[PDB]
Amino acid sequence: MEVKIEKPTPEKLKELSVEKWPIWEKEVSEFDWYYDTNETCYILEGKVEVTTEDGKKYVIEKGDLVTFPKGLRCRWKVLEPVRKHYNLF
Repeated sequence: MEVKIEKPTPEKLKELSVEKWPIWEKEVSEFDWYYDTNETCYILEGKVEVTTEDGKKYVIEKGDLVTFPKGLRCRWKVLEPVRKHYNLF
């Protein structure tokens, strides 16, 4: 697995300028996640607790980007209004 948890700082965000990337708005719902491409997303406002079938867990809240491998299948669940940017290949 290649899932990393990091919160880009104003310095790193400059090059990671998510402002140019689309935006997603979501309420504290619950969604099933199935990967299909080396994608990258950045949190801008929200709380999500990810639990993979393999037995892993990715907690990303406010300004946090994580990587995922093609095929990754895990359940997503927002705790508070979620706003994140995208970066898919």
